[PDB]
Amino acid sequence: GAPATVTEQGEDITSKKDRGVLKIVKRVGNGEETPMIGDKVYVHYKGKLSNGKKFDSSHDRNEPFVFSLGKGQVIKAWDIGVATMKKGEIAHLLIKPEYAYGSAGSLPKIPSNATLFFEIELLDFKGE
Ligand SMILES: C=C[C@H]1CN(Cc2ccccn2)C(=O)[C@@H]2CCC[C@H]1N2[S@](=N)(=O)c1cc(Cl)cc(Cl)c1
Repeated sequence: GAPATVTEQGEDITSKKDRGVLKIVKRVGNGEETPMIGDKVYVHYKGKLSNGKKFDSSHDRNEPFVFSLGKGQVIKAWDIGVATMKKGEIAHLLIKPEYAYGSAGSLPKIPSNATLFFEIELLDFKGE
């Protein structure tokens, strides 16, 4: 399925090239510009654990998730990954725990040492 495919066919987007965050572009977005640090980013997403459970979805809430890029309001992989996306892009990310919730996990949804899968759509980015 999609998690296996990004695991086996994704590209390393980390600065360290430690394969901690792999990406596949599913739908090419608009032009060349990606958001900058401090932008208010609006995304839709779905997240799955390695046991197949969908642990979250903005679609299911009928509202986008909004955060300020690059300010550590989200897991490291999101700040890294969303920063690579164009407006309108849909991407898959496969994230090792060192770029997500590590040995702690995040109670109750995320276990310790969890590799995470996301599908993310960048809706809009604005501001700083
Ligand atoms: C809508 C909540 C976000 C939570 N965070 C930041 C955060 C804030 C507080 C505690 C744990 N993580 C995040 O960094 C990431 C990435 C952006 C979407 C989503 N999460 S998430 N991984 O989907 C998620 C989803 C759910 Cl239902 C619970 C948790 Cl603990 C984490």
